[PDB]
Amino acid sequence: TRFERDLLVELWKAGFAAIRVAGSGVSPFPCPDIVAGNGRTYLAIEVKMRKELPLYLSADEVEQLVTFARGFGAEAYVALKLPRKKWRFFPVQMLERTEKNFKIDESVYPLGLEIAEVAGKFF
Amino acid sequence: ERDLLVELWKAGFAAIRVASPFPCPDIVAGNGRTYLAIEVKMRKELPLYLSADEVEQLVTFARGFGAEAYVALKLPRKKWRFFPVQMLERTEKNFKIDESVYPLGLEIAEVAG
Ligand SMILES: [Cl-]
Ligand SMILES: [Cl-]
Repeated sequence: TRFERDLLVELWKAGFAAIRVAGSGVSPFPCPDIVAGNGRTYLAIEVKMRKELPLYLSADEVEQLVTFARGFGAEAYVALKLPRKKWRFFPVQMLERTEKNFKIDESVYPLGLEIAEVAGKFF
Repeated sequence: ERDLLVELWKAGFAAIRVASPFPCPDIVAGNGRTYLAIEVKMRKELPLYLSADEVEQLVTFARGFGAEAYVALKLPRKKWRFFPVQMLERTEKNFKIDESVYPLGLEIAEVAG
């Protein structure tokens, strides 16, 4: 949750108004960790910090994120922070489907976007 | 405010409560077409007073996010009512929803469509 706050700062710096979601996992409704918007692009973000790859994500967590994004009208992203690395943003298409769940390993991580690119995608 | 979340989802909005250095509303909602940034108030009776800072912060967030800024007000025995900021009565240094403003309030159905 310390890390969710750091990402908020980076999002605001990149031109997004962003909020952390109160009780993401503690609620009945699909929930991301952060929701952000800049008037054109809207983001539903699951926020993860790991000491090393790979990041594993359950099918359920990704399904929930995608369902929320569809209902809200936002793009679904996983934001992953590793030590000594800037935040990297993975559209859900970029997640590897494997063993009935999802993963970001060494073959996927380098393709993750920096926050500036997420904004520019619209154009 | 959790009752409000349920009302928003029932009306077809995906809505979250907001958990600070930056401007932020109480609830943000969207249905793909309309996005809402909502300050949530529950009161026993009118008027409701809102500070200029609170309304300014709500409008700034709404402008930055790409949402419509609303105050949602719940009174006992009444359905939730939604007020765009331009509905608010401007007093000397504050904003207000009194008996004359309250009738203008939208119900959730109208906000969506
Ligand atoms: Cl984490
Ligand atoms: Cl990097």
